[PDB]
Amino acid sequence: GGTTNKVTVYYKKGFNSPYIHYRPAGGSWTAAPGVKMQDAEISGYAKITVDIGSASQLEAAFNDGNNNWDSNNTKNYLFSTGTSTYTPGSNGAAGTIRTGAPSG
Repeated sequence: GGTTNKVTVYYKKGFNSPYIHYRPAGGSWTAAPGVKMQDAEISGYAKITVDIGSASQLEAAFNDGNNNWDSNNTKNYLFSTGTSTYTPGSNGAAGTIRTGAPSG
């Protein structure tokens, strides 16, 4: 079903110009690379919105665009509509997403 929802994910930059690739509940894989993280509204942050007028979960991946992919522990993660935050992490955090509107 689903009408027309959207998934907002905030990514913490970063590198230089990394690209993100996501798709609807295992449906179609947008033109790789998906889309270039859209800067947020904070300062130095990134944000992207994906519609899912039928999908309740969408997967997104992170790649520098140079054979530098950063899936997770298999392929990717499942994200739902609302507010989410994508963080690659450096410490003992291998690809993690935190729900809730981020603030700095």
